[PDB]
Amino acid sequence: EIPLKYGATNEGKRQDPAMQKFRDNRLGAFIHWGLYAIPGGEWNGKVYGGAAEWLKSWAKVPADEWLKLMDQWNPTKFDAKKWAKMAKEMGTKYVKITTKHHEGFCLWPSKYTKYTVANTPYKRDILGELVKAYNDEGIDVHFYFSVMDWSNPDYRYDIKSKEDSIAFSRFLEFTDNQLKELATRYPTVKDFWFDGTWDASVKKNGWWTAHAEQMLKELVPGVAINSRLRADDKGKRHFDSNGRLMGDYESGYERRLPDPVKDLKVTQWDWEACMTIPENQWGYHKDWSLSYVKTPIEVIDRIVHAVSMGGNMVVNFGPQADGDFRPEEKAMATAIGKWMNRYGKAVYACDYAGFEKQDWGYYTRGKNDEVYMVVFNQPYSERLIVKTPKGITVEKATLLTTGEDITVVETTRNEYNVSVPKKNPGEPYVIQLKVRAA
Ligand SMILES: C[C@@H]1N[C@H](CNC(=O)c2cccc3c2C(=O)c2ccccc2-3)[C@@H](O)[C@H](O)[C@@H]1O
Ligand SMILES: N[C@@H](Cc1ccc(O)cc1)C(=O)O
Repeated sequence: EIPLKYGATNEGKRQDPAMQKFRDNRLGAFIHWGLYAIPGGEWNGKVYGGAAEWLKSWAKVPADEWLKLMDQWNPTKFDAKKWAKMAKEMGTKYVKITTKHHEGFCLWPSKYTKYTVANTPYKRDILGELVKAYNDEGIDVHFYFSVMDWSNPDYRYDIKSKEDSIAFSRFLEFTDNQLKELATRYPTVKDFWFDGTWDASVKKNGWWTAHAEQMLKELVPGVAINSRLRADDKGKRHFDSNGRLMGDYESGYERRLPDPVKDLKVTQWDWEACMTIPENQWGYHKDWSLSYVKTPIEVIDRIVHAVSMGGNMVVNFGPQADGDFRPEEKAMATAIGKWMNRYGKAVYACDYAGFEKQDWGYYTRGKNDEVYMVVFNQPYSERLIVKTPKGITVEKATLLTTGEDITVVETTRNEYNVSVPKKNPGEPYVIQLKVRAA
């Protein structure tokens, strides 16, 4: 056991009502919106294939010239109530919003920098408007915050000199200032999700990551903080030197997921995955034809996969520069919402079931020890194999959307065939199981 001043603060999972709400929510939306939405991946007549929110980097745009995009920031179609309605209809229980991305442009009118929505033609507090509108629909709001900031020259990727140390200290104070500000202006914030924390400068300043977490928890009672922020005394990131999760939940499953057989370790801690609809675009990119674009069922599969392994999933949207959503995103939100309305009982407030993974889909476990079978792959055999842990029996099976009774047949020791339904539900569907221990 290695002694640490700034290692993990939680032992096991938090179970206060704030964390249980964070967990029960399960399905989130991500909003990446900033100046990058104006060029939409194109600069000086070249369309760049990389992620649009990184266009400053791909097109090698100097800060002062990138930040002039502010003179074109005028999202006249923006209506926060309509954004919140689109979220509510999708079934999203929370939204994670880029308060500021790597570019450093702020969606709220910060007093600590001029690179904010206040100094645009639109002028309005986009963030405040969203927080209110989402909250009025019953949707929790989480703040994405990039520590790395391309707009502040005091930022340093590493500390290799007295000059570096002096500058980066000014940068941490500035960061501190923005964080206190966000927490005090928007006290309904439920989470801060730090990103752009990978540089050696943050690793050397692990003390600060611990301070930021503690500062925010005092200012916002119950607030969640992600593991990405954190490094310990030894410079060890995410999980401390004693193997313990730092922050409140693990956050490294970005555009990927743990394996349902090999990675059951993730069930021991809270965690949240995120994903894009195209292969790798968070902010608005004008041309989605340049990579593969996931269909709604492919996205739902990923959502259910996360919940089946005790994790949340956050699906990204990159709104247009005019304040509206592209057609592909509207279609996606609508399709997810249609599905969650019918089958969300197997997602919201659900968790890892402890059953061996089967080919037809995923198990999830409800608050009242219900076990849901979520079927993505329909067997031609008309039989869904269920292997139970030792000492566990299956008693009933019911179609979730029709109440229709479902045959259960014992096939061997600890194994059942659960019949499918008489009519193919025709999309991924859900069977609830009653189970009994010894
Ligand atoms: C949500 C997205 N986060 C990006 C930065 N993070 C990464 O690209 C990333 C991708 C996969 C895994 C990780 C990361 C990442 O930083 C990170 C830190 C610690 C553990 C795992 C990861 C940003 O660069 C993107 O613009 C977008 O905001
Ligand atoms: N573990 C529960 C039974 C159970 C097991 C797995 C489940 O997915 C649900 C319920 C008990 O001790 O009674």
